[PDB]
Amino acid sequence: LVPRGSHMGFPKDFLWGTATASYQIEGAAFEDGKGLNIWDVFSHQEGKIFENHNGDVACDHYNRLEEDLDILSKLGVKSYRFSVSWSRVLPAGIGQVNHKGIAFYQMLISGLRERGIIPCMTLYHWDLPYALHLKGGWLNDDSPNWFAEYAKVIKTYFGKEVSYFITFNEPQVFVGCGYLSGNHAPGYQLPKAEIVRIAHNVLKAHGLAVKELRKGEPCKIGFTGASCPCIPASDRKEDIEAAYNQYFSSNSNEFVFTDAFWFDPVLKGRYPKWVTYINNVSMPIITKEDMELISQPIDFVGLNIYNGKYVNEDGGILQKKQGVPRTAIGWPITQEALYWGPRFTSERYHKPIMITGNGMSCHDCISLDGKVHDENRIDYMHRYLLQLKKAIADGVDVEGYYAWSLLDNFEWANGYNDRFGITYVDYETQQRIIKDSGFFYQQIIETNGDLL
Amino acid sequence: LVPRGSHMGFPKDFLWGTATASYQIEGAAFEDGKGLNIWDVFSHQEGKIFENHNGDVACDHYNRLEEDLDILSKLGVKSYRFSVSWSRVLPAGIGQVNHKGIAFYQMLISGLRERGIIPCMTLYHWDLPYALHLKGGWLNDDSPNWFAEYAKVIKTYFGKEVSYFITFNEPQVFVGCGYLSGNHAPGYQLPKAEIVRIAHNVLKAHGLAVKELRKGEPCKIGFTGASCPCIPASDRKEDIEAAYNQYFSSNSNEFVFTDAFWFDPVLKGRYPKWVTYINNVSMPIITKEDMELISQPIDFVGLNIYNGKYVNEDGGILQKKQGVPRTAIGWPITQEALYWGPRFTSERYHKPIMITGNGMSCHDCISLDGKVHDENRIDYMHRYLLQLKKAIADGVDVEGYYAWSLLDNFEWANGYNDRFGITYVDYETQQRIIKDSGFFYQQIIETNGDLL
Amino acid sequence: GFPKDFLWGTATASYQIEGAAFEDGKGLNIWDVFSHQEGKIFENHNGDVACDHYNRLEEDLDILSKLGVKSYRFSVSWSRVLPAGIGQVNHKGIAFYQMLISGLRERGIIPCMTLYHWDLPYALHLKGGWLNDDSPNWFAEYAKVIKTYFGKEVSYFITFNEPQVFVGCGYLSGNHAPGYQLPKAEIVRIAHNVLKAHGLAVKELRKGEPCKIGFTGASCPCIPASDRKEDIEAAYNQYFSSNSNEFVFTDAFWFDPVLKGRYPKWVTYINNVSMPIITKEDMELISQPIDFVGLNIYNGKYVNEDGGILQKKQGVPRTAIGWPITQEALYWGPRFTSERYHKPIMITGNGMSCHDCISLDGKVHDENRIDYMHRYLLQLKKAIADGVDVEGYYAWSLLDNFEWANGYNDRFGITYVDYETQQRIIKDSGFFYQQIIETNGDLL
Amino acid sequence: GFPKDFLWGTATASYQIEGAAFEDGKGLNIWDVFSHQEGKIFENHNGDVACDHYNRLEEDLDILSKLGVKSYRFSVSWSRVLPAGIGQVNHKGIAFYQMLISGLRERGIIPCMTLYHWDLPYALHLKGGWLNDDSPNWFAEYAKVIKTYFGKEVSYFITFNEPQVFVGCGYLSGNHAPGYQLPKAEIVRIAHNVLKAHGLAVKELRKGEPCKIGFTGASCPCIPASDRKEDIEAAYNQYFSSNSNEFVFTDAFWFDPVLKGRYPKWVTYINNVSMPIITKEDMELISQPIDFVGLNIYNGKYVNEDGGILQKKQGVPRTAIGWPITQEALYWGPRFTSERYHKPIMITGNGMSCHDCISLDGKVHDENRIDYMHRYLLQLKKAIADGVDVEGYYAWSLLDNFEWANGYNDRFGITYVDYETQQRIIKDSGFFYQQIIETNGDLL
Repeated sequence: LVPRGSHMGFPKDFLWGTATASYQIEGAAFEDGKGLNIWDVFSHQEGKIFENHNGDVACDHYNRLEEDLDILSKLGVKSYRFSVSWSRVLPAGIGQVNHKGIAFYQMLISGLRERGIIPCMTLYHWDLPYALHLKGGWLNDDSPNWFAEYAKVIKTYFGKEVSYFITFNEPQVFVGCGYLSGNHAPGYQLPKAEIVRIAHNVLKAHGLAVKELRKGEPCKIGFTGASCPCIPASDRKEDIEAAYNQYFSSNSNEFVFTDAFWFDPVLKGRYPKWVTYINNVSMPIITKEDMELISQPIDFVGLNIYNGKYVNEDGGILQKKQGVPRTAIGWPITQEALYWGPRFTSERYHKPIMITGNGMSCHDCISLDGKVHDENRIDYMHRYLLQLKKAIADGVDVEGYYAWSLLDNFEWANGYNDRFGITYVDYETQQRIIKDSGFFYQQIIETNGDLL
Repeated sequence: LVPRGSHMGFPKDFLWGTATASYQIEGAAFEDGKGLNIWDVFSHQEGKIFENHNGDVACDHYNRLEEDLDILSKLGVKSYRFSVSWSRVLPAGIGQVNHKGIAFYQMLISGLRERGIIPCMTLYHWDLPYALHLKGGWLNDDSPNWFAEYAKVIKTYFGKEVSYFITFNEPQVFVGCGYLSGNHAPGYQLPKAEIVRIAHNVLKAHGLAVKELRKGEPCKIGFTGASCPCIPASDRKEDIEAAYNQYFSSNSNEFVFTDAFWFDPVLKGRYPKWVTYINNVSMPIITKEDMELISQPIDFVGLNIYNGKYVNEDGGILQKKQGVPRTAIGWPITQEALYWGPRFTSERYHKPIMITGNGMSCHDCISLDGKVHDENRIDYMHRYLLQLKKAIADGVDVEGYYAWSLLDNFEWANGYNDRFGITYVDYETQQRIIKDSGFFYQQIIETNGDLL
Repeated sequence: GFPKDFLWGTATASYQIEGAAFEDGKGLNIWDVFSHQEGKIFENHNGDVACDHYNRLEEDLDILSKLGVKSYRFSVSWSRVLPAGIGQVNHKGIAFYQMLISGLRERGIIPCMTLYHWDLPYALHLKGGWLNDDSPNWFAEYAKVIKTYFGKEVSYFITFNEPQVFVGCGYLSGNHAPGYQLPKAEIVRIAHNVLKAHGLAVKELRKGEPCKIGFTGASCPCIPASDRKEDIEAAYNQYFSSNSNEFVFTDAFWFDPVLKGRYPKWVTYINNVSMPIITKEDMELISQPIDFVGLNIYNGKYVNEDGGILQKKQGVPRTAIGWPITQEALYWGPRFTSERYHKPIMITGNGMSCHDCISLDGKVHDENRIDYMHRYLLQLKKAIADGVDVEGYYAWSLLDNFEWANGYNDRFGITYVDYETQQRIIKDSGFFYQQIIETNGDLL
Repeated sequence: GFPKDFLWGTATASYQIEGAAFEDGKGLNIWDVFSHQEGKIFENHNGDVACDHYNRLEEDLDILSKLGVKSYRFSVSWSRVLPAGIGQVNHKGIAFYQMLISGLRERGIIPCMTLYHWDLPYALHLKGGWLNDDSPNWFAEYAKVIKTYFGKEVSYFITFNEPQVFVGCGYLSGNHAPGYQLPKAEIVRIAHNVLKAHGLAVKELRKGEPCKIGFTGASCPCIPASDRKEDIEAAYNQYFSSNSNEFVFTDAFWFDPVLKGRYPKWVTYINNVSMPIITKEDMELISQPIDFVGLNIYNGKYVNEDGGILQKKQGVPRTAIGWPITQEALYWGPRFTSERYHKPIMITGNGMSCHDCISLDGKVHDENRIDYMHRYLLQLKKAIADGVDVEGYYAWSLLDNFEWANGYNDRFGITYVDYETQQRIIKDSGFFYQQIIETNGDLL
């Protein structure tokens, strides 16, 4: 990369944001003609979620939109990343539009526009309509067409006021956890060939959705990966190369959670070489035309980075340091992940990057003073943003940063046991309390990160 | 029941048969334009089958048809129960017929007719076309229509020469093991509501297939259950009633492996009462019109019985006797199952019964004399047939008995480790050796079971 | 408020902090061997070095003095003082504890000595450990060594720490050393040998200098959902309940023998093959007079008359080890234990696992631990106001340390340890606690 | 053919047939306790009654006489003769074995006495069992009782049956009593104590009357791909291989100590915490001269030209317990064992689990067991023809019995037992075997 140098810091137009997802915050799961999604059904199965928690109510954001918009305004957030519930706007996944569903997102988007906040809309954040799951979901040859139909509804209803779209959030997780490990909806443990089939249908769906989102108003379109960057052993050229090679490695026995398996198709129009040689029973047939469809021009690469892994001089994984700083969900704190992830992604693809999710699970409580003190989240955010600022100085084009999350919410198979918010939610009363990290972040945004 | 008396013995036109299934014997899994089925894909998944056995070749019956037809003729079998590979005749499950697939079954059926052997054709013996699995399989609202299309192909191509059809073999097993326990293809562990959805689609599929099979030539149509009869503690009226009540019991926590859950819809046009009250997330909508479709008139009830369970005077399950006679697959030998299962099924439904499968897994070997001696299978068959003969004397209308199986074959998740044949197969050479039980059965058929 | 002579303390255990596992003639213990078995500990962590407290005694004594702690609860490594568990005393082992106790006395800090905090000598494990009929005699021999060498300068002893955990996790669930899953009869045999060992150790500790002797339970108090008499009764009954399918982790299974000289009723009706024979003489031995009941309380569970044990609240405040924060546990545990047994209570362990780290300012900020301690101590203060005799409170722990099967992944300290350098950094909670002790909790 | 003095036998074990588990002063053993733990045995079967052979001795002796068996291999219940494992002899226990041995002598049947067939006295288990440094001395005390009471009339002794199984299944996999999953160092400690126990027992059995002493391995012979010298060498090398990750179920790990006075080289270079110290003096003790090597062989494995284990053939002939039928195992196991150790071989156990039952004719037809026995004995006869010194063959088992964790679900007998009535029905295989013995196997 060509360095920028450390004097400028974050660019003038930098998108300081916070992020949520529909199922994690909305509730109103069975209201106003909304159709079932796979998380409604999965979360109601005994033993799938921590303490059989579910998203039936979550943060009740469907009913408490105005309060949450006021928090976004109070904290001076420039951009709000949210997902649309596919099943709320298309209860059967295709066909009849639910105008009460559309009306909710119209009220949200109007509220953002009134407050001068830039919407960043994720189309797919894991809540596949249940009607489409019954038709085989992502195993079905027609699943890309279902997604294209949804993307056309999105562009039709929201294309006037929304100029930032992300097709998919973390295919690594919804495919790997949903269909390989089985710990996420719909909870399957499928053979390798079926994981590649699902991946290929998701990637074709992405291509068709990009084509739908290009019809009409100009917009910026991205694709968000879950990334666990390899942090080199030193600044030696050879140690950096070994980390880069490990970061972008994949093979038939370890691919679904990798970066290159998903981003090489999207950005380079090719799978890793090993995909061409797999003969497993029922492998999908991957065509030149498929790869042209998948690799539609997009405007930014989304990275959701929480931590990375330290690698030795040869790219082998080092064991975690004894007593390494960690988070309430168990993950280690590895500040250099928000340097190396963006740097390596920039070097491989030469595309602008948005950090579409970064944050920390903390054991947050309301203290005797009635406040929510989260100094560990402040330290995490401070350390990670210093590393991102260094990546910008070293020539990475970073266009935005979205704190995961605006609200404490439903953390998937961990239920409500993990709190990622800069806003505390008391689920008994639905009270929002802005945490110390919210006010810390407000100050970062006001100063454009100049004082980090 | 109203008795017949013991003098007739087996009826003069009794169908003395043997049974197989397509995936268990055919092989040629990837030949002659045959489409994949779910067992091709499941059996190739690491750890799903004993020693990673699969049906790729099985008994190579696709190539060795003439030899197997000659064994049927040599043993004087009156009827041959076999299944058609849906994926062999319709590689995508619907649309284009594969004429090489049809040609195989035409050669089989011509061979049977030449030898004076009555074909008994199972449409579905668990090998769902993989193309339909990718569309959600039995979760898809359209799965009954897919099956109807297949049944129409069957009637169109085979209706002139085949007059005995069975729509489904053992829905208890392919739904319970395939989608609840996950030990059979496709290997899922689904919620209760999805098991009911699948069951309802299988039952509607049955109804549409009966309508297709009625178009054109007259025929006899059946539906085959897996049954584990409750054997009463004594001949006391109250002990018999308790066994009957347990045998036909079901509830929302234990239904998929039961008799009444499947046969009450097929024969009485109603589900067990408990199904009316279930509100679980995503329950299918069960209509009056659905139940009329499911309960199309059929000609016989198929029972596959290997053993039963002894119940106390109150219908509670008794613990197995210490050192109870058992089989090579681990199941107990309970001769009275082939009395009580037919008797109770006759009392509930008043329909003719065919024993569509009865037999024993034995640790068979080629002895030093080059023969296969299976006295334990002879004793099993002799004991069970005496009990069936007593059921006929006591007024059960039994129209046939099919020995499971003609050949040692692929026993599903147990691979080739369980040998049920009256014919031994050496898988190294594909040599067939008729076992002592084959000659024992030949003599039973010649004497119409008069000397049992 | 808190009594004038209230024992404000902090607590540790030998295996969790000492290190020096294989030197100065120390014998192996079951945790040395268990922690080296693949997959038994988080990331195969072990106590070989731990906080290296064996070698950093002076630094850690200075932290105790800096924070103004009135009492220090520690355990003696049985395998350090008796390498084979019985027979030859290791005088280098004795010398370490003599240096610690001299250091405490120099600083005006009251020693509180736990004899058994789970580090069974490996030599005794090879002889069947607590299954062996002679295991109470092994423990009595150890208690006699303790009284002989430390009886002059130590006046507070606890025989056993949390038999619920070392028996239940060690021999029923198998997640703690030695990692067994034994039948019910063997769990009762082990429990009965531990309880007889306790009785024999009390008799040894009574020989010579007068002292206060206790026995420490792991307790998860039942918190009545309200102050209604009915809810209180229901909570008390649940708290002291046990049955043959769920007893080893309960209060009454262990404390009824120690304090009342009887087992719960249900023990009478177990006839399983190999059940120990429990005699009148055994129960007299177990129920030696003791001076205080030790409670280690981290949290409780909410109970009502109508609901029984209530489901945990969605998003309940919790700790880094996953446990919920239930402030009223440090009211009701002491109160109900006081009402049942009429003995003084010592809180021998209370604290919180936090995801602590060194912030960019070089400090360790643990506001969640301060809030936890503030809330729990207000509840203990209310118990004292309502007439419960509480003699002391020991913060678990002085140091971040080896948290058993969780290895170093759980930090309970009021002092942070950087394991790379062994640097100690007193956390905000340490200074918070210093201020509580200086004011005797008057400003809570 | 077979030598004129060839020991044609059948074999049983105390816990598998005796019953009378809790009477005539018999002490508990580890199988009495393990079998009563929920879920350890198929359908919670146990040996409390088994074949009731303790009470039906005369009937079973008459079956041995009817079938013309030359030798009867049985085990002594350690807990029946020494209820606490050491100390007071139980003379009612001794009296049972004296009645058995007198019965055999009256019928001209040669006793072959197994001292240890897995029923460790429970009292010794409570003292750590084979982990205890003194476990070799406990076994020596038992062996001295055996020689004292039975040395006049018994001239064939086997110290241990299948250490591979009672150590590997008992303490590594945990599927057999006492049901543990111990670290590698503890498995080696147990193995070393068993081997020292063997050495001390041989010394006790040599005091007084002359006798033949053996040690019985569980063996799964490697069958070469062909009679090519290189294929044979590859099979031999695989058969006698072992390493730290796969040793407890091997031949060389146990037999190299007993016969060569060496462990495999890898053993002495393990430095795991708590490894036993293995001395020159220990290896001299373990490697006392013995008279025969006992092999219990049910099947083997086929190896390729390079000694790699081939996958089982699809549809391989197998038994009711799931094991394959591999006739050449009873050629190559004896041949390779003979070549490595230059000792006479006794096949102390060979037989087949079959799904036997009483047919409508009231008989028990077991043609698969006849074919198994005929095939395996032809291979043993070929080993003898090729110069292997084989002194005897013992059919496992005289009776259908308690097959350990499989309970009564596996029938290995040449005699069927109806457990409802305890009726014995000699199977077709019993009459087949009678004819083999009458003709000394000349007509196989």
